[PDB]
Amino acid sequence: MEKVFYVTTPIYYVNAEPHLGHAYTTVVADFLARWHRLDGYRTFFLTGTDEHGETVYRAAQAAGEDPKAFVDRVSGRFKRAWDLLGIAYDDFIRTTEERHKKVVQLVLKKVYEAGDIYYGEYEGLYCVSCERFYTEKELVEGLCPIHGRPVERRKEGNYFFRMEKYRPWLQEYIQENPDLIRPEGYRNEVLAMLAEPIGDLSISRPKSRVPWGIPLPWDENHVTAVWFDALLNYVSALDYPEGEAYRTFWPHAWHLIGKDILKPHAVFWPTMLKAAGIPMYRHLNVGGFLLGPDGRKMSKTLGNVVDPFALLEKYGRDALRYYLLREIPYGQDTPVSEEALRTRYEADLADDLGNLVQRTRAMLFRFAEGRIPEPVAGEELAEGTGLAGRLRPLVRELKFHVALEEAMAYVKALNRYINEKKPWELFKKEPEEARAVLYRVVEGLRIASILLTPAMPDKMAELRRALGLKEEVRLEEAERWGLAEPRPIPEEAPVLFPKK
Ligand SMILES: [Zn+2]
Repeated sequence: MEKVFYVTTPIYYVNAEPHLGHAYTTVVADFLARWHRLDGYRTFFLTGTDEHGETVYRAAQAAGEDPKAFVDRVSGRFKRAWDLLGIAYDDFIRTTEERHKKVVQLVLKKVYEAGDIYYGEYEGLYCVSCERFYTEKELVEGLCPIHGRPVERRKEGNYFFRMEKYRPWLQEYIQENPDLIRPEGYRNEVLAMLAEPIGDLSISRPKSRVPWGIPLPWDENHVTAVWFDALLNYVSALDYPEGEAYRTFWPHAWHLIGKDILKPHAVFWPTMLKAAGIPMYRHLNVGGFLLGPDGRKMSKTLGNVVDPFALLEKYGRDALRYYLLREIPYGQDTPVSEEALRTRYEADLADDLGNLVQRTRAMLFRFAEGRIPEPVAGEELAEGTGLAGRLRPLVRELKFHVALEEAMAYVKALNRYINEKKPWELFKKEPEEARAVLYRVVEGLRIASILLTPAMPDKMAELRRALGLKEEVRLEEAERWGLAEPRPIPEEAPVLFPKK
């Protein structure tokens, strides 16, 4: 009724091996979802896999497996990847699901009955071996990018969608809705796209050519083009028509994507929505490329590919998540490297945060009978309660890196305070004063740990446990001072961020 958050990631080609790009987009969507859940929002986080098309079908036959059984198996790679990365999604939609088929056909019908679909002839360069058309731009030296052999000009009957009909509306909508396309730079890129005619697009191909997919409701002899099929996942996962999920979350839809698929989301998708009579989404948030160490786009031929699972294996889920969120301004092409993750890990996590927790524990045993002291005013550290309010807008404006920098700045402030006040000296002439300074550091760690939870869920809970603090938290708790209770801390606690 009041606070609702809906975020989606693109559904990935089911047969593609999970890589850094997939990992990044999903981790960002997870941070957003986790953050809004923490801030009291009714949240829905969607992700999934695109499993239709002749390419996957071919792959299945190649492997000598039934197509459905094939996608059931390979989709597991993404599910395992998300499990490994600690992604807490609410739903994992697969385009083979029955509910997806029903929504796609129901939407196709509306658009059909609305007069935006006609039968025409598709002509162009064709590779009979790939059984698909190719634009000169797709050919590699005028040859099939797959078979590396010449292509021929063929014709094929296809049903088409009158997308151009909606260009005028779309151009005006984007012009009137300045914040629709998030990172500013991409809005201009899309406005440039909408400048020229966008024409009509093929929305189907004969089942004889593409046998894997959703049939058109008015012609079971044709299969819905994968582009159209995949995009509707955003509403089919909400059971669009009658689903209460659709009524609840669609009005707050936030789509996260890599710039690679900007056109389909900023141009195709909006016209489909308008044609079907579905409200526009609230925001399209465009991410940039994660470049290799050398600053160039990642590619095997360049040998600058960075494996996210190798990094996760070596440094751990939390270290990787924190690094991707802190080091990369969302939307800005940025180089990534193990060395950068390592430095970030050792500096920010092992030193700044981890060691502070460890020496706080030590000092609590030395000057506080191994427990949290009685609460006292925060004084110079009370400002920590203002961080949540400062970070909210940052997070919502996709400035995750700035949000994390400010949270860590407070952590550095806590370190600075101890070395400044020196409770080990105050204890000499006045222990009570030493216990007051200690309480302030513990309460500060509590607040900071809350703000960082969406980035490092497991490790922040472990930090909380290490200080005997309430483990499950709410962002609102980070806005009040004196909540840490004077209870005993665990006799022993493992090193929060161990050396790697
Ligand atoms: Zn080919």
